[PDB]
Amino acid sequence: PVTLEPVEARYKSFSIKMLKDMKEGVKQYGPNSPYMRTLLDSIAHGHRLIPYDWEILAKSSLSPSQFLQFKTWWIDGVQEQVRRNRAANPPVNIDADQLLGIGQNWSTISQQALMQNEAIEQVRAICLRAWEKIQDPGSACPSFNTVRQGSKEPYPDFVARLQDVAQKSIADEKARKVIVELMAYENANPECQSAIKPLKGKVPAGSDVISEYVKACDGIGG
Amino acid sequence: PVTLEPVEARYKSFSIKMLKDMKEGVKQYGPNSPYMRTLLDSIAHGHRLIPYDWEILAKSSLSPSQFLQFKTWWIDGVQEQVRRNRAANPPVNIDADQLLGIGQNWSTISQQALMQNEAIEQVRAICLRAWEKIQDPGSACPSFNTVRQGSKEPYPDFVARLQDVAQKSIADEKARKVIVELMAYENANPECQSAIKPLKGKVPAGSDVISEYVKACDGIGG
Amino acid sequence: PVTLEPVEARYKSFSIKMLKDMKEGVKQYGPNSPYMRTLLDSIAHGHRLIPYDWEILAKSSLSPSQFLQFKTWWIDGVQEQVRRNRAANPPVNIDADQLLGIGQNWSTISQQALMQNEAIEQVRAICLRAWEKIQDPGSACPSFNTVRQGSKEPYPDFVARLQDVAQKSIADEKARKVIVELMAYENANPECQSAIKPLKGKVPAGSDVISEYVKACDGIGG
Amino acid sequence: PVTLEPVEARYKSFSIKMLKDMKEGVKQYGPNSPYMRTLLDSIAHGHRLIPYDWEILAKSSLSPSQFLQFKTWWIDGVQEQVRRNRAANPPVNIDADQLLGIGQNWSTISQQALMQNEAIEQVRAICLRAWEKIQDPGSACPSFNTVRQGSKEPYPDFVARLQDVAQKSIADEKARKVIVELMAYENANPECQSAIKPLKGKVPAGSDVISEYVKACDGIGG
Repeated sequence: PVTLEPVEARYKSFSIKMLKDMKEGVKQYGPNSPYMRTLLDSIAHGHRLIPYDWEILAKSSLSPSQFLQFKTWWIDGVQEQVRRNRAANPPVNIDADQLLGIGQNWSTISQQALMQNEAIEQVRAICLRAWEKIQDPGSACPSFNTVRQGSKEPYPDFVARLQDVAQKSIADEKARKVIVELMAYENANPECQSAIKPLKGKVPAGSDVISEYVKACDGIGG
Repeated sequence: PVTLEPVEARYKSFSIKMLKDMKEGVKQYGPNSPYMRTLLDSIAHGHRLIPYDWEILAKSSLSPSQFLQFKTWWIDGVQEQVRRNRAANPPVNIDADQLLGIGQNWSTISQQALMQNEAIEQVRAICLRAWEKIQDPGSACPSFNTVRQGSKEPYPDFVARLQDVAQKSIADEKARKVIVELMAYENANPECQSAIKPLKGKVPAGSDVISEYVKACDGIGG
Repeated sequence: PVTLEPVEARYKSFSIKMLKDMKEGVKQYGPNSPYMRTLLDSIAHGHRLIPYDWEILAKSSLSPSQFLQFKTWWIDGVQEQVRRNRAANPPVNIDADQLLGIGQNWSTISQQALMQNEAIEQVRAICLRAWEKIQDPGSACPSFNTVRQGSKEPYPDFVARLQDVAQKSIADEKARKVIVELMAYENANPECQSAIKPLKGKVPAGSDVISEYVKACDGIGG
Repeated sequence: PVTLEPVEARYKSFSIKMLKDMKEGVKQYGPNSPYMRTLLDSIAHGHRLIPYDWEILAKSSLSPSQFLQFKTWWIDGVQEQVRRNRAANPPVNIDADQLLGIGQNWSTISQQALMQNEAIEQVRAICLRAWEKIQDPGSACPSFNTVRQGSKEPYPDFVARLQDVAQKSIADEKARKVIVELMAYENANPECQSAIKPLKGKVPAGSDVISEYVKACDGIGG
């Protein structure tokens, strides 16, 4: 993080304790567990992070295979970023090397420290979305056709895998909501399909569609 | 239809020819063929139709089984109509019997003829949506899980079944668009899945996502 | 929690440490372990919790599947709450959105902070009962017929499963007590049934019925 | 079509009869039957067609799968059109949205009606070539290697499949003529190959190469 004064910026490492908490989490819970999403966001919003710090936090906390993915989507997400910065009126002078932290203009701590708040919030959204696609260690992201509720499997465990696949694959949240409610009924088992059909497209008041489908299958299982 | 003067309204049957054209179509093409959607809309927007006329056109033109479905969803769609008319400020005084054309206030030709333009446009949207769910004669509406591209089957024939299932099942058009683009890739065969993946989430300019996926699989088949 | 002054209310996050203790527990012991019932109650009674805080604590500490259940029974328990608030004389003006924390009147931190103590104690009893029905991760709640003492299984381990099933299923505690004492004798194995029958319906003094049945089978096992 | 006056342009729908004739044809004969090529050309050359009209005619007359192909090659053919308009001296100011009829400059009937004759003839050649690649409903376009004269099959039926495959695949007509005359001899059956060889590369006067090969095999068959 970059600390300030009151005009100068002083750069100080992360703590030995804080780097230890992040390692224990990703290692046990997972990188995209809801405990770590809350913990990561607590650091990103409560500190000023330059592109040099995002490398330090991620190399320590992640696996070697998981740092390859992170650096990939950080790259792939800056490319679609500049496509939107040049297509805007007025053009914004934020180029690829400033985001990624490479070249000679932006490849030191003293150089990156004097970054504007508007670029800081631009890298923060790319790096937080690059973390959302990091996979679990032996896994590969599955397709919607293969996420099917098996026999003798609880229902809320099935509709939580669906929301996982849709968070990596689909970028828009409003489009995410459309896909999950449909595949919840279609991909389910017969015993649940028995129970949902008298409720489809009808939610009484102050509730979601997903809560009403878990309530209906509540005892079915094995 | 209801013809007028210039203040009085005269009601005249459909023609012998026009009732013959509608019968030939539904019988050969289908009720929801794009030829009949255009032909039906040509009558509904170019004439004034009371609830008594929608019965005459549908009983003649459809099968006995298809008129049971039509009258069902016409009923089911008026119920969610009044739920929205009473929940509005100011309340609208359009009740169930005026839409369906029953009771004693609204069960004759002289009674229904003096309807306001605002109720006419309200029944038109319900009856045109009730026609959209009429099935093909030996068929039942399938689920999204079962619409899968078989081997030796062309690709645009597969993504046209998808848009059929999504027109009956899903009421919102913006939500329809989200479901089809996803299931197009997932439910496809391997040979197409080979071809689409280098194009997913990237469309160059002035095109749809669906046109770019049919172009890619263009020669695959059997 | 909502802290006060002496008339204003200041809202401050949970601690990084406290959110870590709750995660370790649910993850290892379980959400309804007696260690966590004591720990949760220590926070609920020793702080002021708005509906916004109950979301923060539960999303972090629970699984994605377990947060679907929690939000379901929180909804299902507010509906039977208003049924009792309107049926009372005088009517109480506590409606559904104030409990759940939705709408525009009650969907911010500054709005919810000015809640009365009587609504605070009403949401506390619903959210603490919604936590009591959260299942273990691969499990589904069983029926009383299936909770049967197997061969080579200790006796107090069997009558602890009974009290688990009766805590989720049955809402009244006085009715819970009637069901467990009966099914303890009926659902048991023969070797225990041998030992309990000379003691049924007779407890000497200052003891429970359950302690006298575990004492009797004390060495039986395998 | 766009009708005129003598400076203003009035836009009027197609007739109910004319839209009926096009539907009967494509449905029975096929979209690329020689009856429909003559009928379509009769409308395109004898009327003024804007991009809005080409959508109306094609959506009604074609299948849902066949309208996906049409819109694809209309798109793919405008892209190679602008590549030739910018590479020319002087550059022609005809851009992609004017041809396709999208954006806000060219997305209404009043906007498109004031188009110049030179753009009208440019869209006409792209849409007429997009219709030439529409496939038959269960079919996929085959490769030249697979078009082989079977046993017990007439000869002019075989060399008519060849001219079909070469019309979709190959864009240039002078190159089309070279491929068919060669593959006619090579891909044929032995009994015909017996008969053609004393005539190859020799045509007497005022005839084609193809007429002289059908004459030679005239009775062979089964």
